[PDB]
Amino acid sequence: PRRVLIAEDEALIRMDLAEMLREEGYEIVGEAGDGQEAVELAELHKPDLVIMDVKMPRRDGIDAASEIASKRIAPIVVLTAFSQRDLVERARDAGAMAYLVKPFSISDLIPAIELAVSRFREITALEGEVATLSERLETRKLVERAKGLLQTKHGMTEPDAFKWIQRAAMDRRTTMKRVAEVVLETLG
Repeated sequence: PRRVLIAEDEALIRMDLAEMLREEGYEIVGEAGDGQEAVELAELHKPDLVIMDVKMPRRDGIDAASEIASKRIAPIVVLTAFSQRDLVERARDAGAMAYLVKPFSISDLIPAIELAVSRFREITALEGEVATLSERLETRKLVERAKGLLQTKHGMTEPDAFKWIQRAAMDRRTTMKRVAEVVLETLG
């Protein structure tokens, strides 16, 4: 991604987030102060990346994030106090998102973007490569299990684990499903 929508009601966090992003080569293409505007802007203008607070006026960050996630249009990072992180973990049934605990610096933000992007690539790949929804729902579960095994048994980060699956499937000229099934067979 390069083009970012930010949604944050606290002016200082918003300004600091914007500056962080600019310094690391992003362009800020939209700024919202509430969840309703965040949804409207994202759906109208299709940014590359959305970063939104979990708590926001009008439409809560989580509800907005779920809606945007459901449309499969962009990776989403949801900013949260440590104690509120479970709100995001619950919401991932809707699609690809990652939380980022506040307060945060760029060294925290960059890995959170990497994670949100990886998850978005996974949902995008599942939507495209798996024919039917009933298959897709179970293929998502399978790929998540295979990722887990690569993380725990081979020490990979979550994004590197999914990248491994995609690169294996591409190079071996097969599917994510088959690669994931073989990971389960081997490491499970």
